[PDB]
Amino acid sequence: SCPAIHVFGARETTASPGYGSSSTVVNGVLSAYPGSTAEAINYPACGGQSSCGGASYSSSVAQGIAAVASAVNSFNSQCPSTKIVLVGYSQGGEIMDVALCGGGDPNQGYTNTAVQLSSSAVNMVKAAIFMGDPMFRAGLSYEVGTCAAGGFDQRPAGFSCPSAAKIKSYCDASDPYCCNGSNAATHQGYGSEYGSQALAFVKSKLG
Repeated sequence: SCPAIHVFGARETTASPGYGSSSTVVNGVLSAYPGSTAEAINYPACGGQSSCGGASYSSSVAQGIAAVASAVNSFNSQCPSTKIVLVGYSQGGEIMDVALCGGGDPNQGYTNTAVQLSSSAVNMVKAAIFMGDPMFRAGLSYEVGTCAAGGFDQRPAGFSCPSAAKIKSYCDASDPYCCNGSNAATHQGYGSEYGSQALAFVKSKLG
């Protein structure tokens, strides 16, 4: 059968297969909505290390965007009335960001600027949670956190996401990857810092 709610989680770089740090809000939704089900995005989650298959960051991102698109689009065709939630941490956030918001990822060589999710799938995506997304750029309506600058793959000024109202993207000032800070520790704690906020948001979008 099809569940009423299905969630997709995408892990950070070098994390072992599964959800990695997206687990905190993935698990939050599942336990908030018994009978809901979840799946991990299958993609390299790599930055050239041999442990994760040696793919470069650029190649990992390209493959991840396609992976998100394929898994979400196919699921939606199978379960068209199922509400979808996306959760992505760091690189996992960046691949969902492109897939859902379009605009490509010029720094990583992804040239296609089209939204990659189908129109049907975008409609049934009800909430998207990004944490530590290197495409972060302060000044977008869907962002929260203390970062007032942007990450190494930051969106350009004046960017707009058609699905802005379905998203929350979190990043603080001292983060070296989604912001221009220098405390890596910050990158690793968004789960405990914003998980509860994130869950409330998802809740308000789901009913």
